[PDB]
Amino acid sequence: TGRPEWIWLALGTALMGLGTLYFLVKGMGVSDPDAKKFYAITTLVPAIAFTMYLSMLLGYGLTMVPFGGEQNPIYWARYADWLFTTPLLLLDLALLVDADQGTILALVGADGIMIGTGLVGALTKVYSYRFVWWAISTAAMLYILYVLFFGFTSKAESMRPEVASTFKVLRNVTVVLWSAYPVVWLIGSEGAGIVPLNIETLLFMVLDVSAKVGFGLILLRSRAIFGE
Amino acid sequence: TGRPEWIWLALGTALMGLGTLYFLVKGMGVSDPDAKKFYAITTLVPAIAFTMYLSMLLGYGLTMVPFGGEQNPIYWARYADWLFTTPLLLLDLALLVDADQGTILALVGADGIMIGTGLVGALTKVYSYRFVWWAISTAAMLYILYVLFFGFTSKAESMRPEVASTFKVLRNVTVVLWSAYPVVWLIGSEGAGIVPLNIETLLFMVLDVSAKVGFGLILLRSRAIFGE
Amino acid sequence: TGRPEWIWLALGTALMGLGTLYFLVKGMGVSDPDAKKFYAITTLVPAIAFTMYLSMLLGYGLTMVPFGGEQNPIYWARYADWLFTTPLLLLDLALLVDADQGTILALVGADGIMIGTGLVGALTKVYSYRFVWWAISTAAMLYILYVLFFGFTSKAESMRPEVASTFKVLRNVTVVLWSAYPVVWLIGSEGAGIVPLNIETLLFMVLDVSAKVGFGLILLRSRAIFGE
Ligand SMILES: *C/C=C(C)/C=C/C=C(C)/C=C/C1=C(C)CCCC1(C)C
Ligand SMILES: *C/C=C(C)/C=C/C=C(C)/C=C/C1=C(C)CCCC1(C)C
Ligand SMILES: *C/C=C(C)/C=C/C=C(C)/C=C/C1=C(C)CCCC1(C)C
Repeated sequence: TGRPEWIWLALGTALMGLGTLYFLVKGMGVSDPDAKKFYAITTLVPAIAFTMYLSMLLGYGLTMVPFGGEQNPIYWARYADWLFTTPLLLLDLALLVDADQGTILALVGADGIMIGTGLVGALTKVYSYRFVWWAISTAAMLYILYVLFFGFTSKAESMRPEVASTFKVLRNVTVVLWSAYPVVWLIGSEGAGIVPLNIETLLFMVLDVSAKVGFGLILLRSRAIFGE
Repeated sequence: TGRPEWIWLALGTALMGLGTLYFLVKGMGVSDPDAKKFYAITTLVPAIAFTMYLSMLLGYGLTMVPFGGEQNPIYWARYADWLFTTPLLLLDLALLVDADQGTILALVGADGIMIGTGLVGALTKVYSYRFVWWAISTAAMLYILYVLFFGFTSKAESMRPEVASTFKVLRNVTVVLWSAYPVVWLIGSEGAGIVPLNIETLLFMVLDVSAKVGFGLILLRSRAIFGE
Repeated sequence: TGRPEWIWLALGTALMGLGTLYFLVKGMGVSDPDAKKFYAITTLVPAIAFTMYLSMLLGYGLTMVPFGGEQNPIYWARYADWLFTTPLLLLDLALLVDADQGTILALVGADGIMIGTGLVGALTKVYSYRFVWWAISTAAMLYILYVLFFGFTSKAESMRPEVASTFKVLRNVTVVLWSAYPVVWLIGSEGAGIVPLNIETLLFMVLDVSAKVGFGLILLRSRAIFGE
């Protein structure tokens, strides 16, 4: 519970905060309208995560959930974070390939379902039911990955070269990191409990920083964000 | 409470899920940009309701509220559903007639107030106060219906013929079904308690499926969704 | 707690309700597309506050939070209000100067952090931690004010004259009123408790009505809202 994993929470807080400041300073030197959208979106991601990681570190974003026959510590603050940061990350990818509003809404909607059902599962009191919510959230995740490959990948190409390769790299990064979350949830304290909360927190911290700060570094350092 | 009405909840879950899959498959054959927006919006509606109906069926979206001198079972998951699905349904209607952003914001805002105040009323502990919230939510609903008739109906016409007639039918469907919700709430467990929760659940299930799946069928089967 | 301050809550409810109705009637005489956006945004602000002030008056939006060694009455309904009304007010300012989407997202995001962290601080059980959240929220507020002066003020000018002067006055009004909120929070029941809840409620009521109704009056009475 709220002790062993404090170091990963403090490290996560520090890393999200440092990334936010870096992106903020880096973006000061920005005039291009479109480059500005990418900077605004990308800087807000770590900023939000920073606040939620801090809430977990201080103990606010933690709650106890009874199930399986025990009082299980559940960090609900993660979902509040993801509810806002995941769609923003998807927005960066969509803006990059200039997706139509229809596909953007589909991605944002699918993302809301993924995080929402993930939260319902995290707080469910009936053990077996938790995995039903996990499956539904996982289906929503696969839909998103499908759109990113069969509804996006085919358009980045019909666009500028630099946009295509940058999108391809960010797309690959997203697919790899995002797919790891359901696995961590399944084996950790929220699911089967095969991995202790301490290790679970460490895993999510590494994934989060990479999916947010790592992702932002790649994106904000490319020329694909400027109007040619 | 959480037993007799299980069948309507299970039927609702199954019907929302089947509708979502149908719209998903049907939309695979879709290239037109605008047709895509209508499919994305319309498919997300049943998808969300599906998750909330399931949460109620499993018991997660149910809570007890003390008032009138009793512990009353209240399915709060309904509001979480409506908070997202009603504005999306309004968006389908607005896109159909190509409404201006000003009117869209007014409808979305009025809708948020309607659902939000409806939720406050559902959880209020002072019996008489529950109806004050019901009245305010009902006023917000009338505003929406007013805009749909005196701010929308007059524009669908100044547009394409097929757009006008389809909008007219969906407009009529909406007015009829939506107006029934406040009545059901008033006579059911949330309000006067003249109708038992069992029958109340049945009523909302029929209304929901019709307002979502029924509505989607009419819309997604018309040529009004394509750019001529 | 829920008694002495009832008059300020009732006065606030009445004033927000009267403002909403006034803006609603005033806006009936509106055809211009852009003028419509300003009316829709501006009327929704008092409408939302009206509902939240009423929830506080009736006792629904009030909760007890343990900290410092006492059971402290906290009106959480304020944050639900601000979560929606502050970004809408920022939207009025942004539309006025025709800001780019990038800056709009930055303002909305910064605003969400400001209100969200303010709420976390309001509900935090560890006294000293409450001020950590206050500081973070205050930093987010300063960012918003910075953008309004160094990212907005310089564009209203490169626009129409009437737009510039109206924006300047609304900008000034916002800076003055918004800066007062963190001060009131710090000295009131949410923070140091130097000022009693009764006086705290009075202060927020005066600020809210001015920042919403006062603000709306200035904006909706100017010609800057019309397309020349
Ligand atoms: C900054 C945070 C990021 C990029 C988070 C991504 C999170 C996910 C892809 C989470 C997915 C989940 C499932 C697919 C099912 C089980 C529950 C979740 C929410 C952990
Ligand atoms: C998919 C769901 C739909 C179309 C739901 C519509 C719901 C309403 C129009 C609800 C209205 C209510 C009132 C007018 C006042 C009493 C409380 C509500 C929320 C039941
Ligand atoms: C209609 C309401 C308005 C314009 C509200 C404005 C509120 C603020 C600028 C609140 C700011 C706060 C901080 C800067 C830190 C402490 C907590 C808050 C939320 C009171």
